[PDB]
Amino acid sequence: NVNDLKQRLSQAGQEHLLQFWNELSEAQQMELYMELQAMNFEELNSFFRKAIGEFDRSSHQEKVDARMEPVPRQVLGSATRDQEQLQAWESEGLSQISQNKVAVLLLAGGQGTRLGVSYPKGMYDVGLPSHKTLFQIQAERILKLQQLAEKHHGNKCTIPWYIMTSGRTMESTKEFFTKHKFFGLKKENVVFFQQGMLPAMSFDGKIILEEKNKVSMAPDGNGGLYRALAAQNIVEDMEQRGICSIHVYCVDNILVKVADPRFIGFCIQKGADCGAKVVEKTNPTEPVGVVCRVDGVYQVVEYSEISLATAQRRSSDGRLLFNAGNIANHFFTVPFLKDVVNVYEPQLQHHVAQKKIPYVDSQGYFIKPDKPNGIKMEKFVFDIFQFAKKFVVYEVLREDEFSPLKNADSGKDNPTTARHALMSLHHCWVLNAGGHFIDENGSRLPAIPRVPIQCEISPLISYAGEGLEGYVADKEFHAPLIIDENGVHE
Amino acid sequence: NVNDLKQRLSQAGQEHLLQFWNELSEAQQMELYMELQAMNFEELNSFFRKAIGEFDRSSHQEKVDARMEPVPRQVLGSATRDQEQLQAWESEGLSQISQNKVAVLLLAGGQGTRLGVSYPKGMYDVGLPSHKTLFQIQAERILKLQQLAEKHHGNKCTIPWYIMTSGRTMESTKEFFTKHKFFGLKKENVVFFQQGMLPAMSFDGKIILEEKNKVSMAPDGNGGLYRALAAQNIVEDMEQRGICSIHVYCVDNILVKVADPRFIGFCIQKGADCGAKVVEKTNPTEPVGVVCRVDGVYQVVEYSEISLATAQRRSSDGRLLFNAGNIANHFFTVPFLKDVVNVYEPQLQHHVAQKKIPYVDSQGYFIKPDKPNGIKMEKFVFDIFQFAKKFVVYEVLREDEFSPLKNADSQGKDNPTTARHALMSLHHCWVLNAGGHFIDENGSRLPAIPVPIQCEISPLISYAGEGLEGYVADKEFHAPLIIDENGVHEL
Ligand SMILES: [Cl-]
Ligand SMILES: [Cl-]
Ligand SMILES: [Cl-]
Ligand SMILES: [Cl-]
Ligand SMILES: [Cl-]
Repeated sequence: NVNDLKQRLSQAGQEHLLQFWNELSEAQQMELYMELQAMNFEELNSFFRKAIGEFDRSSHQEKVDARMEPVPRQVLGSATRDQEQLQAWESEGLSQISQNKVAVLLLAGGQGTRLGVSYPKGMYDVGLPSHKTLFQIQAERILKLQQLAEKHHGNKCTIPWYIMTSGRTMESTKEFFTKHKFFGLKKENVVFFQQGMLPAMSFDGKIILEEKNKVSMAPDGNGGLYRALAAQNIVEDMEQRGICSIHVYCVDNILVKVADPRFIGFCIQKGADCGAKVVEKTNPTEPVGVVCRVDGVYQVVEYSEISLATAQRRSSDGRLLFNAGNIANHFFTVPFLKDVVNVYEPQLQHHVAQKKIPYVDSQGYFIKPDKPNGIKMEKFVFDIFQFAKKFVVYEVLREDEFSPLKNADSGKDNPTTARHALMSLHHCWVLNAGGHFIDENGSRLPAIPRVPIQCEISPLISYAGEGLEGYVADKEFHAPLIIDENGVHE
Repeated sequence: NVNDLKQRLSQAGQEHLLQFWNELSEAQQMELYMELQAMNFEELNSFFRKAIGEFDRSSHQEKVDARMEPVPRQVLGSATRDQEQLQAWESEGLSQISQNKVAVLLLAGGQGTRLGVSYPKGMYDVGLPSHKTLFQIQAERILKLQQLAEKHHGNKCTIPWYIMTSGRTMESTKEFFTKHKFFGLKKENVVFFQQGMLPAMSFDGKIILEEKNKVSMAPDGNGGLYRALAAQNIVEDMEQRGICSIHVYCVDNILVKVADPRFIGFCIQKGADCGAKVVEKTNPTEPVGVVCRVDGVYQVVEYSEISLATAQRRSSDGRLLFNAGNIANHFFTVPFLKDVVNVYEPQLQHHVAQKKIPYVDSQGYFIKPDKPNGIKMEKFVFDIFQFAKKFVVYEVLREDEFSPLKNADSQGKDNPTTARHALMSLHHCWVLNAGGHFIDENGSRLPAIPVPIQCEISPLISYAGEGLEGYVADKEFHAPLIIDENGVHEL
């Protein structure tokens, strides 16, 4: 077993991964053996070879800035500037769901490390009055739409829920889901699968040991999505369920319209093989990727790749030229997703960033470098746009659809902001449905008072502000106001 | 003299302000008598009459949402959508400055109560590397323009600084300015004056006693600006200084472009007598009043007065219909302002608002009520757009021009970290746009968009991002980074 690993490491020029073999406890060494026997060394060498020949190849080419073109008018639909077309699209979305032809695919992360937390993000509770986690909010949205679809089409239906997770976080996410009785969905319609990993490598392409017996690993990027789908036969599953369309999104957006039937409807009606939802970027320095065309191909340019000039460029109308802010919310046809998984994905190389990788040295001290000593390779989910034959963009309102949980409260994209955004939305819903909020003396608060008016509507009651006139129309409320399966509460 | 008041308060139905007289230390009597003798009763009832013949009157009228139309495109200028125009407006601005035809008019408030401090906002150190106060940052923008305007027209020139402040904060602000030798400016060119004040009223227009010997007093709002100018002849002082244009602005915005020549230039070119700078409101629930017309009359509708429906209305272009977010930044002709002060402001009545006024009960006790018991009367700066013969509106970018200091440093917007970041980010950009570059510990350059990259440039060096090429073009820096009268420094 070990002289077959040896042979393979040698073939790959990675002999040094057993540097410390003769210093390990039998248990430590058949813990490291496991890790290595899993990896494919021939392939990783290829990945590295091809990826370096770009981080030093297109590195003698034009800065992306000059190759960049804005989204064409002809391609984008707008939640705002396309009125009561929304209706037609909503209906098309619910018809699709109704016929069991839609599924959601969730990029759950791994651990809430940036968050300061050991549990995966989305078991995070941002301190909503209901204190539901992101998982639960999202489950309830799936479930709400299976109710609203049955209401408008009379047929009982399901959105199967594919959830991708890091290998650390699987059994826990499963246990969390099992403990909560899948929040009312059926175990059968929740499918957990695991992201792959890539090792950190030296500039010279030597795989790096984090410890005498751990190789320095990290996820392969959001774009590891596709390789993971193949590995776990996720597509065969979707086909045998008879699924046509996948909504793809990330766990961290608390406002996320899971399986948004407007988006799905849009994309279905326009026969798109691929759509990306976006919010309008209005501040040049906003840390957000822009959807755009590079050398004529659709993709996202990350926010840390653009010149301040590019960012500050303004179209005729006063807006930013590159204003299609990417929120990691996508539509895929199954057929197009299947060709990306079985054909177009391998047809890619990895993105390469220089990283300061901590490693164990010859003498066994854990060093922490102060210049970068190696690279991480990542694939991005939005890299496949280039293969869409008919790609669309759908512009939504930030405050209705996007407020991500990225940081701890130590200034933006944190629990306070996420929470404030969901409560402001739901506040507005009540006003939009005829409701009013009222202070202790019972005189009514203005719609824009100024702490923040606390409001929370279970998704089971309203997916996106519908279904509330019965609860709130011409009634006044003292916040905190909650609306759930047992009605309103003050 | 003490008997006059009895009759004076009798002849206004305010006799109850001596309610506790017989109980007071006669030191407490001097105190109250002093407070009371200097007031114009009759005027205060008259205000309360004319201000209540309207908080009742509009009562039985259409809501403000049905009488609101946007600013017409013909009136609106824009830093984004209008280009070589900007260099043109700029140089007109400078020339006006350079012929000494320009003053500024600062609304400092009173104490930074909302901010959790006993001093006015002008003195707030948002915690920049230079630890400069707002007052300083502003003063030094007045100096820089003087220098810039002179390099561009020959003549040396001044931009007088009329500072309005609360009666409390006056002598603290003079002490502060003196402590700092007027930040570089001459003391002859800083002219301070005091905001007046109004007492709280019961719903019956009876003046309210906060304690046995204290009338419950408040500021008369920004709009007292006008009355405040008349009292201390501030108009004549400008007329005889030979000033034509006034840039009027409030103190709490760290990015404010004091006497901005672009905005002045626009207003002069368009021949406006009145101008409001504004920034694009894009989020319906942003608490920022909007400039617009109500019954075809120009004014500001405050964010607290509109329905959500109005806030969420949208023009064909996908933008908010009412997107002219008002940043308390205006341009006045003196003639106009002269007329506003002497003639038009007295024509107005006061805005009325129920409040919970701490008052003293006849059973001695000092009560802070839970229900609102009386009213504040106020006036606003923007109440007088309607009298302008030519109103104009100038849109600018938020990130360059507007970041206000409103709340104490929570984990919350519009506060010290916010303000601090906005100025840093702005200057960080100023550097990149002048060919500068930024560098980690190891020396590889870091992206235009990455704590935040700390960068502070003295108004002395650069007002709005000009003159940096001298210091930063094709050059690579390591932050924190200060550029300063005495060179660049990597701190
Ligand atoms: Cl192998
Ligand atoms: Cl839990
Ligand atoms: Cl809160
Ligand atoms: Cl009610
Ligand atoms: Cl009198």
